[PDB]
Amino acid sequence: HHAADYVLYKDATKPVEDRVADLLGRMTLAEKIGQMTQIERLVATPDVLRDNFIGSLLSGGGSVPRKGATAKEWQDMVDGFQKACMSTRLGIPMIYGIDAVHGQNNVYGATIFPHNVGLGATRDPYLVKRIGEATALEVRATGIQYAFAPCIAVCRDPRWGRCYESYSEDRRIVQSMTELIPGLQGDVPKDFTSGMPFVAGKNKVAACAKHFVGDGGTVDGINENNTIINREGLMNIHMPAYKNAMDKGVSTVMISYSSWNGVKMHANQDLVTGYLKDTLKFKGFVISDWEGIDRITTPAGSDYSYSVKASILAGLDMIMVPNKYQQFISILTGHVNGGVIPMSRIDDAVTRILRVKFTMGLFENPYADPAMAEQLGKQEHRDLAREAARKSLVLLKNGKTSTDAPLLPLPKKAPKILVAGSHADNLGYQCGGWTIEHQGDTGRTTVGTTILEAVKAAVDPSTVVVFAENPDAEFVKSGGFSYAIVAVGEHPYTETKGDNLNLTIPEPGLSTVQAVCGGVRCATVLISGRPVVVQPLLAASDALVAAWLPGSEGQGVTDALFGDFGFTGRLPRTWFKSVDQLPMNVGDAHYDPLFRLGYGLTTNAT
Ligand SMILES: CO[C@@H]1O[C@H](CS[C@@H]2O[C@H](CO)[C@@H](O)[C@H](O)[C@H]2O)[C@@H](O)[C@H](O)[C@H]1O
Repeated sequence: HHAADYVLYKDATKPVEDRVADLLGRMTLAEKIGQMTQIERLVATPDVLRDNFIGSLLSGGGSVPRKGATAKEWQDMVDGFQKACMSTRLGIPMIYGIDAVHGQNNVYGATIFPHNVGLGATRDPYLVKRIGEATALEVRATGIQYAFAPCIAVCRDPRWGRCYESYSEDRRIVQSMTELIPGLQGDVPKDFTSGMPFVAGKNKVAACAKHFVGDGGTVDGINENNTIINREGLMNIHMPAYKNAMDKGVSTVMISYSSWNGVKMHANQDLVTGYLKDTLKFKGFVISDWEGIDRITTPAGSDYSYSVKASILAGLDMIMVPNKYQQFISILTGHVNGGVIPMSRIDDAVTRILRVKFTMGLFENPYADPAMAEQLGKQEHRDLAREAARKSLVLLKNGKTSTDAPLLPLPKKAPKILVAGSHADNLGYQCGGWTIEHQGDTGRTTVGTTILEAVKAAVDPSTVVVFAENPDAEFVKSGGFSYAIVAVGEHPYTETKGDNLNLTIPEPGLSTVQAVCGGVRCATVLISGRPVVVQPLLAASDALVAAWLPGSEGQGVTDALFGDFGFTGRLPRTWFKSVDQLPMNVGDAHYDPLFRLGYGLTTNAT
């Protein structure tokens, strides 16, 4: 268009499909396969990115330039990688992805929002939208353009170690919370075609609905195992939120490690190509999970040639290798060179990858915006997270008998109060998994406000606040306490080790609640990623609050304990009486819950 060295794909005024086709028709097989390859930052260097025409990088959980890195360190890392990609012959910018699943959670100082189960308790899709918006800003603060979220798993058994990543056992709640998508990506246009990818621009990020499909239905909630259920239950429980995601223009879809009636999702042509692509008309890109194609075989990794063939023929577009890029590229090249994988399949994968990159404006803004750095941890975002944490809490008990004075809301003025328990002053525990590290961690791992700090920030200046993590019964009886706040619950976990058959919280937890509550009236704040065995905690407590994993802003808990707002959260999951009942979901066979889905007591603001 009017310039002698004009190249259509580099013209920002041209339609996405014309730019995609113009670039595709120029590309070598190596350039195409390179687009289909995502690698860890851990194995990336400028030479590797350029020489192998790499399409994408990620940080997996915990993969950071260093502990404590600033927003600008992250931007410089990403820009460094981008500079190498932009130096290739075609200058195709890479997309950098990360798990920003409750805020930009690998990053020191990022606001940490409640995990999804808690957000399910809010029944507030617009709140979740706003969390998508703020999350996109904090992701862009670190120069990253792609978030592996939302997890739209419908967790059907809380024994799953990722159940906290599911908004609900009820697909309708999960469906409603796909509002995260236009938060992260921006609202789609008036006349948008369902299935088309969308990202508004450099202040938004590409999203990822994950993990397709039936990841929350696995047998015994075993991570990555088999989901046994007929087409009718897959389609009526596990699938419908994918269609909501298509309707809101989700840019990518990550495949599950799990199998459906014994067929690995990473090899399932019928569901990946026949259904997602050809029926839902998904036109963005399909990405593997981490070594997901390796896991097609048993043992994993034992026929990588097969893994590459099966996956790429099933319809996956981009492979999260994430380490052995040379072997992946080599193998896929050999398959294409020997006619095992046709060029039409490569061309489809590359079309989709490029369609997402061009749509989102990556060719126009490949580099980080330094003015966005200050969005990290922004106080407006913390206020939003604090609102979310507050709305997530479900009050399960407020008085031992129907005749007692309600314990909550507590008075902010009292001569002396006790805050106690393993979880009262532990930021990492109140954040849970996928915070700083993959598995979360213990202690002051980022910037936030623990429940103890929140108490001290809320009470009258005459109120003496005593902290003891695990006091004995005598300490409490002698203390002259008006009341106690005791917080206990689960330790941080994920998939690999959150898979638990007993669901009873670690000691000391119960023993501390018993010592505290046997001495003074007590409000027990239970921190968990899921329902856990709760009868003994309930029997000891005057009041008991399921706080889930509320994130960095512990003042959302005290906002409700001290009556600045009323409790409004409702269970988004069934609370079982015994683990022997499981699986047990609302609508079931012999449904006998301790608390049904939807239960929650309320209070009025004081
Ligand atoms: C050592 O195992 C660790 O696994 C985690 C989770 S596996 C997989 O990771 C994807 C990319 O981070 C997620 O989007 C997806 O939800 C998960 O199933 C991984 O992050 C670590 O890199 C890996 O070390």
